[PDB]
Amino acid sequence: GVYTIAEVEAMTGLSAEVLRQWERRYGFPKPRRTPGGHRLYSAEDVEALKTIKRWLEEGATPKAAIRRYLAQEVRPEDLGTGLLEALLRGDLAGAEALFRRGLRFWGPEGVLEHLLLPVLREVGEAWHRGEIGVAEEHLASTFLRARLQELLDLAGFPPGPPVLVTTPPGERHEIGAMLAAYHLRRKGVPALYLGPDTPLPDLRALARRLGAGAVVLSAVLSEPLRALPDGALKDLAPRVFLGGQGAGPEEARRLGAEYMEDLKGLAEALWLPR
Ligand code: B12
Ligand SMILES: [Cl-]
Ligand SMILES: [Cl-]
Repeated sequence: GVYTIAEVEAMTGLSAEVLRQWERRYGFPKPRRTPGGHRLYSAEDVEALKTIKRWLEEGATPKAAIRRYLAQEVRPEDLGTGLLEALLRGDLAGAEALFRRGLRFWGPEGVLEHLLLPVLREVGEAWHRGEIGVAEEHLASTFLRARLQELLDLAGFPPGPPVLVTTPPGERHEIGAMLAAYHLRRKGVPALYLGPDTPLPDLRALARRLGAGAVVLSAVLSEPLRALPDGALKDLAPRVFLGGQGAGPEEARRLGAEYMEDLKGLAEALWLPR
């Protein structure tokens, strides 16, 4: 069930003014609205506000108290599990807080390996078991993809012609592409992550537009590659690389791309001027 703002004020001791200020300033709580525009708070929120009210009475300040409810109590080893639960619940303010706390323990590489990728993989494993719908999966993936972009920037951006990283059309698995994008930046290659499922005409256009010297594709499934016409990856970039479990030398040769098994060889090839 849910409650009106007048009811929450009586149950918590917090004024309506303060409740609205917190929502505007710290993103919590985040009630839905009636047709009239009136706020409706969940029971979980009310119990959360009672907790926060108690901490304030014990000497805490509003922002820190709210931060403590969203993230700050969770121990480092459980940041991964904590972030996953927040995303499937639709709590993005909580998820952002957990992500921030993660950056307090780890550098960019650490957050990638211990938060983002394990959670994104857990989201997928959950969907495959049918425990979540597509809307939940989309909401979580979009969150994690945006954070990944932020991690890439934290790793620094090398000069030189950019390298576009994505997945073949129809390929929704992007953890390999994400991993490649970061590895390239760490190894000094100006990689730009585009996200998955980039149509070939749009990709060819963007490469010409940005003056990219290379394009990297990650294939987990072998089927989206079999669907592509012969030499469909020929005229995308000066050099076009293909990798992942769903790719091999033969299929790469018939698509007009160069096969790479590991990321180490990929970076070493991108260092070349050709
Ligand atoms: C997460 C996930 C998803 C997520 C994707 C999340 C995301 N945004 O990426 C979601 C939920 C969207 C998903 C959907 C589907 N999935 Co899925 N998914 C998985 C899961 C759990 C993990 C996949 C993964 O992340 N692999 C990790 C890969 C990407 O990276 P890595 O191995 O660590 O990569 C290494 C190397 O390969 C290298 N590498 C990788 N890329 C590159 C690139 C280059 C250039 C180089 C050099 C190297 C390189 O880098 C790493 C070095 O260590 C697997 C099951 C499993 N446990 O494997 C199923 C799985 C991969 N999916 C599968 C399928 C079939 C699908 C669907 C297409 C169909 C379906 N319903 O089952 C749907 C698509 C729905 C749609 N049309 O929208 C099947 C694949 C079967 C097959 N034919 O091989 C699996 C195996 C599940 C199963 N049925 O058993 N999936
Ligand atoms: Cl209201
Ligand atoms: Cl502050």
